[PDB]
Amino acid sequence: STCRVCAKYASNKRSPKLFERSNTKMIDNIEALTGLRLENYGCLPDQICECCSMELASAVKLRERCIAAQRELLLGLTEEQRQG
Amino acid sequence: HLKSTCRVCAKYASNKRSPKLFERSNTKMIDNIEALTGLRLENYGCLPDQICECCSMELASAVKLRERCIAAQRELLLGLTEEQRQGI
Ligand SMILES: [Zn+2]
Ligand SMILES: [Zn+2]
Repeated sequence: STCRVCAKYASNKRSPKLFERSNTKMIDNIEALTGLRLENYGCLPDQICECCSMELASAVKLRERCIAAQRELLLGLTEEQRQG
Repeated sequence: HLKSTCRVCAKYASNKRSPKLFERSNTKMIDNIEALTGLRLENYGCLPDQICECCSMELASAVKLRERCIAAQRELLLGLTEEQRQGI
């Protein structure tokens, strides 16, 4: 019934389970975004809501696009322009 | 192309609707980009110096989620009784 990521209502049905040894992707993406390793505790929620899943997928895509774009722009340059 | 390129996605950017990253009004965006990616982007004459509209929107949305997630972990910990909390 509660989302571990935004602490609001979920569904306990259409809310994916964060810790299900296969969406370790989600926990990885959360740590990459926030610098927090979320741990499975009995007294905390174990679910992510659909809205949080979607925004997380979007933020990861932008992060990867941004890193790859800095390498692509670097290659577009002449060897001289390459500095710092 | 430099004038019409997004520094964040390397694709076309509308000059007039692309905020200039390295100006005082936008220093928060360089920090948001570093929080998201781990990269501190730098102002060089030979690299684009604007963020396109599409990148600005997705970046704003990524920041909101980042902050909500950090604050949600605090709020769940306070939502516990002291005996529950002794766990973390
Ligand atoms: Zn949520
Ligand atoms: Zn862009």
